[PDB]
Amino acid sequence: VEIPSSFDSRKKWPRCKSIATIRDQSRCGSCWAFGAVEAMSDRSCIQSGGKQNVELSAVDLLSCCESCGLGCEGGILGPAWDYWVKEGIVTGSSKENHAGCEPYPFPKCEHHTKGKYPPCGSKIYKTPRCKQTCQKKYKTPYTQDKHRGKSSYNVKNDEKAIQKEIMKYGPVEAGFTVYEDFLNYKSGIYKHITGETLGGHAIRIIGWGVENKAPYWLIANSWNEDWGENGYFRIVRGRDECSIESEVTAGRIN
Ligand SMILES: *[C@H](CS(=O)(=O)NOCc1ccccc1)[C@H](CCc1ccccc1)NC(=O)[C@H](Cc1ccccc1)NC(=O)N1CCN(C)CC1
Repeated sequence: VEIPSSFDSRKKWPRCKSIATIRDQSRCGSCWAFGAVEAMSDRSCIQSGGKQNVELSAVDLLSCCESCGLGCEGGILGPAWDYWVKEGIVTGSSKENHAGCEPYPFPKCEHHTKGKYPPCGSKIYKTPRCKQTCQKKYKTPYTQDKHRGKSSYNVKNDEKAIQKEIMKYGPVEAGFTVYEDFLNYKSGIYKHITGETLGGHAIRIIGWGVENKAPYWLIANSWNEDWGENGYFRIVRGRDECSIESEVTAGRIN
């Protein structure tokens, strides 16, 4: 199939509201779990033809996966997708929406940026306990509410492979290196110019494009809609910028 110069998963599958959803990790290094459950929500809607249109629970994955790392202190992308395949993940919304089996326990906050929510600040919440019980008003049994993948995999470190993967099966999760200057992103096509290495971040790549011939990936962040470009950012595409093409992970429901 031919690779178009631009592609946006929202435009290909507008019936799948999750693709346009911007989540908030709050004061927790749960990015690894957010990029996973977000892409899994998108893919479940895409690949099921809408029979599974759910918002999967970040807290179920964050709190219960034992092979996924350190919870709010950082996690591992491959095992997150394997957990979805082997154990499954229940439904759950933001704290503010208080919907689904296991809604997120932590409130929206601003991630080194201006807006109406309280600043996230420096403190990191303790990883929630693995409870495996739905909220009181949610009447579907926890075990019955589990949504499972069929397979998971790493995507090849190759721009065209990543493009084809997205177009065919939907958004992917990806890891990239956070340098200091990323925390001051407001708009544009990000690349590392200044600042030392801080750590890594895990996000959802939903498409790609070009601006004045400069290629980029279109990424949904998990720092709420006030951050960046309405919750999204763009980053240089095709030069493994901040290792953005090096840790791409996804999976399928069928
Ligand atoms: C999610 C990133 S974030 O919380 O939104 N913060 O943005 C990056 C940042 C900024 C300042 C300092 C450090 C990082 C989390 C943050 C985890 C964390 C780091 C430092 C202090 C508290 C919490 N990042 C991860 O979960 C990353 C994901 C990733 C994997 C591979 C390649 C790129 C990204 N993974 C980790 O941080 N892990 C991996 C597993 N080990 C066992 C723990 C650390």
